[PDB]
Amino acid sequence: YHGDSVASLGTQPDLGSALYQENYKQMKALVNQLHERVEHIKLGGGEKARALHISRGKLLPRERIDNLIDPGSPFLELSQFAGYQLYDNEEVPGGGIITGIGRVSGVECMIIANDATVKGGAYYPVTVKKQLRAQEIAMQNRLPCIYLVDSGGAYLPRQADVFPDRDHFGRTFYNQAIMSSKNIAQIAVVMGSCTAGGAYVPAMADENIIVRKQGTIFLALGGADLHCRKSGVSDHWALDDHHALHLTRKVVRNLNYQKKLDVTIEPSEEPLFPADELYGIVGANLKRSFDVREVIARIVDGSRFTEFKAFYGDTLVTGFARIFGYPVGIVGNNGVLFSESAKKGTHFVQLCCQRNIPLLFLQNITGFMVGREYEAEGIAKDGAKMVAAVACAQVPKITLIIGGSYGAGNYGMCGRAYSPRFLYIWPNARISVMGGEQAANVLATITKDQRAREGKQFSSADEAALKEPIIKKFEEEGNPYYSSARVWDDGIIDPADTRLVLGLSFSAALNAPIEKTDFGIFRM
Amino acid sequence: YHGDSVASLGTQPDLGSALYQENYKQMKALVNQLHERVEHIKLGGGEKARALHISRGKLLPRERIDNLIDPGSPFLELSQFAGYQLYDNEEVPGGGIITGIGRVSGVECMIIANDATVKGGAYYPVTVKKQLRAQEIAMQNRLPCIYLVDSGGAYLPRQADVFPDRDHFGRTFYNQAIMSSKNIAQIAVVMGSCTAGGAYVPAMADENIIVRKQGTIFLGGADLHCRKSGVSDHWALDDHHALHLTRKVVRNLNYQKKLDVTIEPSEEPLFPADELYGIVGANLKRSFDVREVIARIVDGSRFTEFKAFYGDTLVTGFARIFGYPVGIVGNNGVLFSESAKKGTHFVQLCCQRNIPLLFLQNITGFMVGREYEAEGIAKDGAKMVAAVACAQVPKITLIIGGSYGAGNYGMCGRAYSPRFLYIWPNARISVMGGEQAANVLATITKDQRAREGKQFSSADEAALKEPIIKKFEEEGNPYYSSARVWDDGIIDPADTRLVLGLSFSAALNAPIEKTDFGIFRM
Amino acid sequence: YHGDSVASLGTQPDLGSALYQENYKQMKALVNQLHERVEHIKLGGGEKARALHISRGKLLPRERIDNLIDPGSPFLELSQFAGYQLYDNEEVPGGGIITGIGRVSGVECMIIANDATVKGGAYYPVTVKKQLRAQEIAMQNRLPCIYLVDSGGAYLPRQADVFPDRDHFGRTFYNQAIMSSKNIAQIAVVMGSCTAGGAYVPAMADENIIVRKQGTIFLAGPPLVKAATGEEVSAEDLGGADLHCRKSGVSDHWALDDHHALHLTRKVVRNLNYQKKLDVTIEPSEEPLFPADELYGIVGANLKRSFDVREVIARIVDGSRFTEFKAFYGDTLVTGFARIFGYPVGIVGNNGVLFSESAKKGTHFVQLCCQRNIPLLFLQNITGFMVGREYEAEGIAKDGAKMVAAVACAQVPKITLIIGGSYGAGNYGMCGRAYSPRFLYIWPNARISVMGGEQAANVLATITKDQRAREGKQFSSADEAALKEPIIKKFEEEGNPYYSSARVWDDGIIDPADTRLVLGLSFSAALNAPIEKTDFGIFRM
Ligand SMILES: CC(C)=CC(=O)SCCNC(=O)CCNC(=O)[C@H](O)C(C)(C)COP(=O)(O)OP(=O)(O)OC[C@@H]1O[C@H](n2cnc3c(N)ncnc32)[C@@H](O)[C@@H]1OP(=O)(O)O
Ligand SMILES: CC(C)=CC(=O)SCCNC(=O)CCNC(=O)[C@H](O)C(C)(C)COP(=O)(O)OP(=O)(O)OC[C@@H]1O[C@H](n2cnc3c(N)ncnc32)[C@@H](O)[C@@H]1OP(=O)(O)O
Ligand SMILES: CC(C)=CC(=O)SCCNC(=O)CCNC(=O)[C@H](O)C(C)(C)COP(=O)(O)OP(=O)(O)OC[C@@H]1O[C@H](n2cnc3c(N)ncnc32)[C@@H](O)[C@@H]1OP(=O)(O)O
Repeated sequence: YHGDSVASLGTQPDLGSALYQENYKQMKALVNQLHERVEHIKLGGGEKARALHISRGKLLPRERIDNLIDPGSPFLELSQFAGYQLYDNEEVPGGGIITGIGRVSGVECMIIANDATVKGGAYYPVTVKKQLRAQEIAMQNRLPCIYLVDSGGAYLPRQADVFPDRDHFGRTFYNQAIMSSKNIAQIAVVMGSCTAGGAYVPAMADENIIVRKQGTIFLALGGADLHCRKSGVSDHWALDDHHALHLTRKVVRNLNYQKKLDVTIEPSEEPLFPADELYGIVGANLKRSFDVREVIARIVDGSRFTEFKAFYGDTLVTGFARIFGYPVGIVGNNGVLFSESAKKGTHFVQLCCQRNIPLLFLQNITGFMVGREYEAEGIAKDGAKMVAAVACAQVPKITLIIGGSYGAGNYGMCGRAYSPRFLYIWPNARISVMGGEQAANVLATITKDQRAREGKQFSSADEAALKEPIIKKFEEEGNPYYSSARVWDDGIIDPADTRLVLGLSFSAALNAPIEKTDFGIFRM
Repeated sequence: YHGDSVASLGTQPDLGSALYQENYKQMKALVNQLHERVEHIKLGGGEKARALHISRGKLLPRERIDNLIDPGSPFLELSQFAGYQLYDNEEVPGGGIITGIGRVSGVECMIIANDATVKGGAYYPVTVKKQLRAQEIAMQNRLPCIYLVDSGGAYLPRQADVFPDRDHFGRTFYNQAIMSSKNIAQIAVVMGSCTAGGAYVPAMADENIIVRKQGTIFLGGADLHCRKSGVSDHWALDDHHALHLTRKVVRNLNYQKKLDVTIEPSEEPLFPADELYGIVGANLKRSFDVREVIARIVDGSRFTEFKAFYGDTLVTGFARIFGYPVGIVGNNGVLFSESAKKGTHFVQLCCQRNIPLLFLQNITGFMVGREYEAEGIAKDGAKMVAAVACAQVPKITLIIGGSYGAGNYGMCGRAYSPRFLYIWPNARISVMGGEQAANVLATITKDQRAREGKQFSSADEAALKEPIIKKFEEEGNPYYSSARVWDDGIIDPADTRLVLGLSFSAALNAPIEKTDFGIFRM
Repeated sequence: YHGDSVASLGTQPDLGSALYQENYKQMKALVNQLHERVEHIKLGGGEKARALHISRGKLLPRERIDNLIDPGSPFLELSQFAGYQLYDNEEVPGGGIITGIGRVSGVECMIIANDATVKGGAYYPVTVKKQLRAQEIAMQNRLPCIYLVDSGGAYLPRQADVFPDRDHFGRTFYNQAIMSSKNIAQIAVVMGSCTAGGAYVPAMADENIIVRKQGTIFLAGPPLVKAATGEEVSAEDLGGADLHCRKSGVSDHWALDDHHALHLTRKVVRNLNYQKKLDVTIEPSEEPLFPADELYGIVGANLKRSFDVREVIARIVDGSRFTEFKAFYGDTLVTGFARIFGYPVGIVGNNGVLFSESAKKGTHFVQLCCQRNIPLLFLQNITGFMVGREYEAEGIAKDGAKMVAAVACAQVPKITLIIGGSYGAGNYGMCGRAYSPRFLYIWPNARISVMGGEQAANVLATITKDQRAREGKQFSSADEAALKEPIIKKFEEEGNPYYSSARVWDDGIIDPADTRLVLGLSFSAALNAPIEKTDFGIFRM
């Protein structure tokens, strides 16, 4: 009997309240800023570079992606802000590469396309990191990889940050070989002149498509006709960009792959409240606190939520819901973490792992302005319990940072270091080891005590002098754009699109089967 | 019948030749420089810090490691040069942490000890990278991990490089939890005051040992944690008692090492190792036969070459080190299609027979050949790159000379996850040689300017070349690569045999899995 | 480096103290009583029955077992006191059957022999339970089973307690078939006339050995055949060694007499092609540093007094070496690592009332032992509630369960020894009989029940008084006293170790001086089977 009636979460906010108006105004300003910056990034490398690229008879990378994917299918771009102000004087729109997940011939695939307009397609360190992240996502979710290779190889300056280390350029070929060995299809489309680094990519790909004249593969001489007829590196011969994309679609169709789901499914229903109210509900000030249940009610199917252990450790919210017919276990933050909250989270994570249910984390860690210590030693014994449970979980984990994320709370709530399938942040998020004010006080006290043992007086004025720069540095570093410029936290997302982004991410992540979970020693 | 006689590799070098004398002099100078720098690094954080540390009654980290391991057992320290001149004005001897592999109660274990004298044990980014590398080594080789925790947490400045990212501090706890779940024992000895980051380490460890007064886990103390909070698992009076308890705990692990590969009696090489100084020298332009190096590091100087006359620029064959079968793949010149194919065949054979692989890299500069139709090499170089990546046997890479371009990837570079990687003091690593890079930059700028209609000055090409050559030389230095956690540590060539034996003995703990290969272009 | 020195547990007790003398006297009296009762049980069914059995040319069952096993090898008999005063007027020495573990041709095997002198080998309910327990032990430890079949079938009276139910006689054949399917060898030696129930045993066995004249296998005896169909036939003609060997083909070997049958059984066991391999590491065995007989004085016979379990541990472990785990947290529970005869073991003992900290510490230790694949040994001495009426036991419930689950889900070999009281949920927590330990033993001074007699008496009086008060019936103060005296007596009689041993619970009683030897034999037997991985349920936390 699936007809039983069930109470629904969420409540209607007070639109007339001044707090709602102010929060809505701040969030709208942030979202407009994000949209305009994304537009400028989408503009590309530059006018002259784009003109030359079009004159050569090639298609712009975004046009290539648009023609490659199925008509009208949504595209989930990743890390649009990579390289945003990362380097002092060089502009690298989008990191020089484009990555995302789209549907090709009815199959979800990961697409990696080089933007030839940005430094002739040379690989900056951020470009390598972005490509490695995309490859890791594809390997974890068992998604076929499609490469639109048009690059000039590694950026000769800054070679030390791109060539030598483990997570440097060679890891690309390593991942390609491993994923090929694991039956994850690799398809390389040589849409332009490659280089020594670029040349290896088509060689390791299972199937190659090279354009007649623009495509040129040389290890350091290289052409479509030569590679197709004598060297044999090329697998398909394409007249131009459109023909290459058509051939790629055909090749993807001939993959003989069928997606099968392990989790149960139910008909999808929209949430009972508009998503745009999240602007007023959340606002842009981290000092104020908002109930995460509103956010949950505005992003779940039918606003139906089954809370688990509601009255025990109420600072943490856990329960079961469904997004687009997908069961999910939601773990959100409603305040400071305590021992009871950690135990409740561990219990919920164990339940979800046992039942093979995907997990969703909503992080809003709180500053220590309210509580200086609160005998945090008790928290250590139990915080670890969660950190381990989260790490050992094998179900798909998606983390969304809707507010502050500081200290060990970031690790506890499935931080970037614990390998979530996807990680997103809202435009108002802040991430750092601790808040700037708290950090400033710690540095002043340590220096004063050490100086006192040394016998050097520590000036009271000096403590104030140290505090002002530290607060500014922490604010600049914690910015969402600072974190997105580095490949951490994938990309920033408009709160109004949270439901769609989560649905797409879970649909992509459900491709891989769910394995059994093995836990370590649970310190009692 | 194992009595059959077999020819032995190697030949006696000409000591009287001036080239041998010059090479020996250069290598001796390099080794002396390395030894003195290692001594200074071993000195520690500083005199005042060491005096304060001894005052508080604690033991110095090297003394802790010496007392922990079995008496007289060798210790294989890793990445001794981490943080060497990495930061502009701050000195971080050894990266602030000590990692290595030693035998505790007859069991090989990975030991990670914080040096409290360096910035009070605060974690620099290089410290986090070094600890992560040690944890990865232990996980790959299934070695128990022992932590001598004495740290002040993450360095508050430079927090962005230590806290947030995947390979940042949280990966430590992630690896700890995973290795605990995989039955790899975790033991934490709280030998001093920890912090927020330090506190989590003992919590996630299977067994904890905390000193009575120096140990403080946060408010936090040995008595409190042992009696009321229950975080501590053992109570130790002082450092010596804690080390004794750690030895007992390791003894109670119920673990027995079993080998899959066959073993034979060990025999010493037929030639002295110190002749490698004269044979190799310090000049990368000159070429030396890798067969000499092989003959001076294998048991009895016995080598069975495979495909000797096909692709002679690459040397492959079978030998034994300390009774351990090994497949040696060395460089004798520029890589060609035949060399790539031969290497792929040998790697397939070794993977099929479950034999550990050893790579000796000496990639050559392009001064001799500008292009040589390198397009042919691309089709076949990738076949070797894949074969190397897909291999599941233990792989150890040693860089005895230059390592440039895709040759680094082909010969099991750092990006392809070898179990261990070492470099000799005369090695050079970079994307390409400085001279070659200088020419490429000048040509690209001139051609782009010509299309633009801007004349590119001939003097400008010379102006660009001199700085590029200097930058490439400084970046390629072995100490530059060792300061970053790449290439573990530098090793004296005279100790290559011992280092390889220890590394293979450690790596043989884990069982050898089956190898699955991907699509092959051929 | 295994040469490192290690502190040793245990201390020298004060022999001159009067408490030691009194405890020693009480324990010596108990042990002497146990020894004399065991001697009387070993005497057998009776003089006339033994005389008839010998006159028929057969060997007594104990002689059969002695000749079967390897010369000089120790024999670990199980449940010697089964059926001791179980039935009102019928005496069933040893339950009518003999079970134990011994070495045959260098292989540890489980031996089940029927005592024909007791009721002509008829199966009492206790006999069926004992045989089922032996079969379960053999299946768990993967030990070959040897049956010396000489029985008259199910006891016709009391048939309802032997035939119908799941744990009744048919479970014997079920276990035989399952163990045969799992490559655990089954060998049946028909040493005497069987019956309908007895006949099926040789049929299901992989190999049969039947004596020439004494052995007779008939699916229905002559009297049974006459009752069922009115047919007259001699016992030998209906079922005999020659007939079964030559025409019916049920018999696999033909034996002239008992000695020949035992020799053939030894040969058959030799041709099993089995080699024992150990998974756990081994070390040279060393004797404990203190005499075992001091346990008499240390423990005594009074459960009210408390003794340190560390003494018992120090007197039964190799070299008296013990590595305590979490010594100062939850000190009422003792946990640590030691070695018995070179075998690693995790010891979990009781030193007082169980608390939340003790339960958490036990759960942690059990998880560690399961992860490292180390056998577990439980020493139970649960305490009465005279000291603490409630102590907010609600806190204990939240954490006691965690231990109960951890213990249940463990897959390592578990051996439980009850050295004192075992009451309430503490019995379940410390690997009670319901949680399937490989072996369970009790000392002669142990007491087991749901709660102590005094505590139970108070509970019954209060419940009746409150219910009567709501009813409006006055509950007499004298009535409360009247209810208390019988309850205390019933609890004392039921809790007796002999009461529990008469039923097949707790296997057998063991002299404390032989605890080390018994544990060594039990662990050596249990190490035959490989150690599987352990999967845990939800750890409520
Ligand atoms: C993997 C391993 C193991 C090793 C290797 O991979 S070693 C790879 C060596 N690379 C090459 O061998 C490619 C050399 N390029 C060329 O042959 C072409 O240039 C193309 C193919 C790039 C097409 O580009 P193009 O020629 O059509 O146009 P262009 O405007 O000239 O393109 C931008 C201009 O390139 C300059 N530029 C700066 N850095 C680089 C760089 N690293 N690579 C290429 N170009 C770069 C840029 O600064 C200037 O513009 P700017 O900055 O002055 O405005
Ligand atoms: C994981 C997550 C998620 C979060 C975290 O982990 S947030 C961790 C916050 N850290 C603390 O809360 C520890 C604060 N220390 C202390 O409480 C003590 O100091 C000890 C414990 C360190 C012992 O050291 P000590 O007190 O015995 O000696 P001292 O000489 O004072 O030791 C050197 C002096 O420490 C200065 N110093 C600089 N940077 C740091 C730093 N990051 N931590 C500590 N000290 C630092 C150094 O500059 C000066 O010496 P110098 O450079 O001036 O010569
Ligand atoms: C499995 C399923 C599904 C079904 C079945 O199994 S249905 C099995 C039906 N059983 C028989 O068909 C065997 C009938 N016995 C006989 O044919 C023989 O007796 C032998 C073979 C038992 C040898 O014994 P024996 O003949 O050499 O000596 P005896 O002294 O006579 O032996 C003791 C005397 O047996 C009396 N006695 C009481 N109860 C029984 C009992 N249940 N079975 C046998 N005897 C019993 C005892 O009371 C008296 O002695 P007591 O108590 O008076 O002192």
